[PDB]
Amino acid sequence: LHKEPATLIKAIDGDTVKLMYKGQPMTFRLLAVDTPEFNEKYGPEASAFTKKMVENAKKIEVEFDKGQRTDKYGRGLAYIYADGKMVNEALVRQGLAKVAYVYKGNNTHEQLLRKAEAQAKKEKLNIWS
Ligand SMILES: Cc1cn([C@H]2C[C@H](OP(=O)(O)O)[C@@H](COP(=O)(O)O)O2)c(=O)[nH]c1=O
Ligand SMILES: [Ca+2]
Repeated sequence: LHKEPATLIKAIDGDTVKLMYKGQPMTFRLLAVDTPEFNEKYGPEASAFTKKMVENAKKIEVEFDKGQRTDKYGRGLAYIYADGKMVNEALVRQGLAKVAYVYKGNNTHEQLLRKAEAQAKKEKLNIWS
């Protein structure tokens, strides 16, 4: 996989963010995770966590996996990095997302993410509390 440049346009919620990629506005959905909706428990905390990570970053990057790059809603599917730290992984590690929606061929970082979920669950963090 390859990291590509993007700039933040706007935080949306725990697992979606609007970025400019190749010069075009796009909503990205984070691969292989699921945050609670804003209206649900830990939804507000997940939203705030992602927002802080992407707004504070000097460099946002997008990393597509080997499979589909857009979902059926037109959202980009990627792993998102803030100053070199993967947002997807950071959310899982903090118990603010679950590993989820792991489709064959967009699953490169599955086992990294599952390792983070295990440590979050061992710590009883947030969703796992
Ligand atoms: C993360 C991800 C979601 N999706 C689709 C599956 C779900 O379809 P449904 O809308 O039919 O449930 C939806 C879950 O995203 P959200 O958790 O943002 O709602 O997006 C993909 O198709 N590929 C993906 O990689
Ligand atoms: Ca969600």
